[PDB]
Amino acid sequence: SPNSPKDNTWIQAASLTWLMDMSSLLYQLISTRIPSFASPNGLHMREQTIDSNTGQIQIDNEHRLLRWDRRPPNDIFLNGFIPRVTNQNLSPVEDTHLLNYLRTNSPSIFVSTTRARYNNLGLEITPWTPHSANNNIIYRYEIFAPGGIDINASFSRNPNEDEITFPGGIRPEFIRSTYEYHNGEIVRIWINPNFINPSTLNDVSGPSNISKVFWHENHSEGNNMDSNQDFDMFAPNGEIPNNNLLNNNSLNVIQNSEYQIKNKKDRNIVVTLDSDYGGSPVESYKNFGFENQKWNIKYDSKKNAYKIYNRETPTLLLSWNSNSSNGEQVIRGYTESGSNNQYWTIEKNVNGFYKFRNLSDPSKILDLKDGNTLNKTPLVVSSENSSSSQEWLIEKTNYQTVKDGTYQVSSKLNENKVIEQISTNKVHIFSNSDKENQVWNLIYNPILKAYKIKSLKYPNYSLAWDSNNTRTIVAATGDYNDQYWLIERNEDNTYIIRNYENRKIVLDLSNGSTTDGNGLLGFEFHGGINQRWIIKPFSFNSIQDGIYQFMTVINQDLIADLTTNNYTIATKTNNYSSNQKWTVTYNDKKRAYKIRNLQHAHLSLAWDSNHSDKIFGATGDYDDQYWIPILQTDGSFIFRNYKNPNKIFGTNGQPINDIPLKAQDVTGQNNQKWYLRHLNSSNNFTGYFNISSKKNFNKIITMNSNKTQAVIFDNIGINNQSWKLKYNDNKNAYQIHILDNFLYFQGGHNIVATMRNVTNDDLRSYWYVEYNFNKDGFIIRNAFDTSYVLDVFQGNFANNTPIITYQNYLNDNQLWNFIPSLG
Repeated sequence: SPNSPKDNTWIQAASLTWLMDMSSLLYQLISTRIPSFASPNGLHMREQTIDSNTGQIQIDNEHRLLRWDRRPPNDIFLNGFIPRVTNQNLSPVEDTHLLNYLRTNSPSIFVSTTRARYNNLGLEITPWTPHSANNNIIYRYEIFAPGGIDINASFSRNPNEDEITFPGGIRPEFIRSTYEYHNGEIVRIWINPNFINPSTLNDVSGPSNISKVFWHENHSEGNNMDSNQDFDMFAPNGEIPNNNLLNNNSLNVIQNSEYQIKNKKDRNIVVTLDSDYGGSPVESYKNFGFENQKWNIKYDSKKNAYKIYNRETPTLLLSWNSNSSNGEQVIRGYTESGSNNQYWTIEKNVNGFYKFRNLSDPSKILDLKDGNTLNKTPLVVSSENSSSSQEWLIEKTNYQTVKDGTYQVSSKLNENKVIEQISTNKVHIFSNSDKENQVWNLIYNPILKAYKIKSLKYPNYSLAWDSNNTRTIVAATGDYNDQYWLIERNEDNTYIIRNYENRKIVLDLSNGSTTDGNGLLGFEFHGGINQRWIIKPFSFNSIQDGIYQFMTVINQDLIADLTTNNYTIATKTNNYSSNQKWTVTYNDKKRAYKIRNLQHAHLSLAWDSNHSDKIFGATGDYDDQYWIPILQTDGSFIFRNYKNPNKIFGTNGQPINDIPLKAQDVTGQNNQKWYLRHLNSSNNFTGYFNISSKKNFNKIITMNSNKTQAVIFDNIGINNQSWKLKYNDNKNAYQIHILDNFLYFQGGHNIVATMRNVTNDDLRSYWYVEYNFNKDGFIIRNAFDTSYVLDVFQGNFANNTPIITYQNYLNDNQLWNFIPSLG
């Protein structure tokens, strides 16, 4: 699409992850319902939400966002902000109708946030605040996310000027913290370990003498709530009360928790306790996430300093023995002695790194010997340097990195090469084709802080390391600790999948080879490309149950029709008859859909697998009658057959009237793709509209003075240009009327009348309103004779040119927008 956003960024945060590679289409669907005058420059996307020297999310005042929400952390930190609409079959009528959302708070794919506010000295101001904020339990979420739409910069409708809106919502890793309010007062500051930058968790600020807590799932005090979800972010439900300073910046301490300490000179190396006995040296070692490489940092108020306890051996503290003969400068682990030489002050510098200096001698700074990053080189104490070997990152440990559910796991080398389970015990890399044995159930174990990766087809088997024999990756029974995996998120959004019991061992695509059938290894961690994995949400019930038509992508006027010739299903001109409608129903056991004809319910769309490539209405129940809908980047679907997911139903070559559907190998071409009309849905027009021409947005359907005919005419804001759309649910069509005057069909080639006295069943007064994806506009097609559509006569846009009905060519003078008006 032309003039759309240059890249993904505006929607990279989406909770609806499948949405992220549909930038072009989403922008089109959002735009069609936005009149040129309402957004003269088109919508503005937040700039600079990501860096361009790292790609990382920018965390500063200017991009700090807030969301008021009544839902607690046990929900929000687990799920993120999921929109009210999550349907993969998106419609431009309501689901993506931004202005309706903004004006009505109607259900959509949108989730709103409000900018944090600061004065010209950079101190935080009272933000946009819901009117109910001092009543009962509400939360104030802190967000740093890629993209988002800048509403104020987008629109001129008089309004929260700080509203930033996210299509497809916001994933939980972009939520750093939240304030818990009980009746106006702040009671708690929650911090999310899983935030995208786990080394900025101690930059969270709030009022003094209010406790900060690191959240985990099912936190005992973590779902405090009252007895829709966007109520308190809706512009008319809040405002900016004033420009007061907020009570903040009241710690600047390291919160008591589990951390890793990483050197600035080499971030791959961490502070690690060598052994579990008194006087064991503390060394740098390559990070493999061992317990002895983790420390509990504990603050002392009175001394303004910290003790640092090893996690593997908690009775041992990171110590410098200032009472040694030899006067050693080395660091060791000793038991609690009472001395200040096991206390450290922790100061953050200009660039946001930490220096450790010993409390007993503050001139002594925590450093690596001679500035070496080599494994096992002792941690020492030394005098102040300009050197980066005495600068450290204090990183919050974080384990629950992905939500429980179904995923496809593929290699960074090639994201269409997925981990596939063949037979039961065997796993290998293979090209994706969206099958059950290519989908894995990841379930977190709260005790182990690690994941079981379970076969979807064979739940008894999980991904395991064959540690005692082949050292290969296999699938096996049992529930042993070495069948659990630590899933660590990298900066490039890939993951390391690390064995819980043998932490040197990670999932490794053998020799970095992406040839079909290549094996996986448990191999020593190096972090190279063949050890990095993409973990992508996969859902088998992508679409909702309902009554549907299948429109071909190439010609949306052609739909899948159960014909009377034998039982063959073919593409035919749409009439909205029963045999052209299908009930689509998900099956749990098959993880696939049955597509039963609405006229002939005993017949379901089926492939003649045994015999031929025929698509037809077949009786009974069988594997070849089940289909897996796979969303395409252009909003259409492809339907893989359960029996052979390499087969889909489409047409040979170009779809034309009465050519049979055929089962064929997936090819990605347009003749295999279908747009879904969900007849049964709630994406219907209600209220009053100016019906404007795609050719000229200021030219709109107008009832003439005599009230006899529809004409085209400049939008002059009159009663005769504001049409009520009255939806009839039985007919899937609209009456379009001004008072008792109805848009009324008078025959093909003829001027469209406006008629009084129309009966409820008079199909001449009924119109289908059909979105066309390729031309980006709506067809308005008569219900009495479905061959004819509203058409600006001769494509002449002079004032008073009649509207006629004519065959559909998808000409610009046959395409329409619906702009909300007043009644």
